[PDB]
Amino acid sequence: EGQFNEDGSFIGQYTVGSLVPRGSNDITPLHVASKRGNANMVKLLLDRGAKIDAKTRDGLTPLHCGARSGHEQVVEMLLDRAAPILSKTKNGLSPLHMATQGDHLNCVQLLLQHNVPVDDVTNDYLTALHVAAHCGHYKVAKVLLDKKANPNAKALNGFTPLHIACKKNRIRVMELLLKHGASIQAVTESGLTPIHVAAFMGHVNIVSQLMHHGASPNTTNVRGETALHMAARSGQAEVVRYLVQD
Repeated sequence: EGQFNEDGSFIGQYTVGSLVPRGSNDITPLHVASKRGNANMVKLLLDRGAKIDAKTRDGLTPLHCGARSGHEQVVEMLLDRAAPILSKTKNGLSPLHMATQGDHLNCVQLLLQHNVPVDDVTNDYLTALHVAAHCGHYKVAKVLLDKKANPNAKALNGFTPLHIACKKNRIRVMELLLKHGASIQAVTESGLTPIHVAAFMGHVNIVSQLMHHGASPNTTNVRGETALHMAARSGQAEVVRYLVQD
């Protein structure tokens, strides 16, 4: 009865890789076609019935791969053939998080136009706006905020996109969030404000900018520390010099 199956040793050997065996054929031809952005290959494979929601070991669907690399035509083609828009990877990343991570304005808009909830969260409770603040993607953050992403949304450890822009020294995103209503006095799980976070990592320009917008330097965390205590505990001499000289 095996005579009525596909046989041979070449099926699946030329999808990815170059003579080095891979443990499982989790990466399908549709994943490869979407990562490359070849809409002709995608239409070919979808017409032959390729599984549109197949997942890799990490849980990436073809829609995740197309959005991660910003291949707008592939993404629309997958969405028009009903690829699940909210499919998540093992750590909770939707295709919108991956489009945001690659600073792909076209694919972020395209997913938002297909009714992806703008504040869909990962397992760390990161929205796409959190990810844009982490990467410093000003353009995409502005798109998410225009579609009403919550600028005070909290991750698991209580960080808002503003806390993250301050931890990662993203001055443009920090300024954009403040213009769009991110609370400068928002507090994390351990009582830290955005100026505590910038002062600890030594981001002097962010500390001064937060000071211009009314950040209180005398606020204290759960452990009783002000921003100057944390700048002194970490040794950021220029943050220390700025706080005392002001």
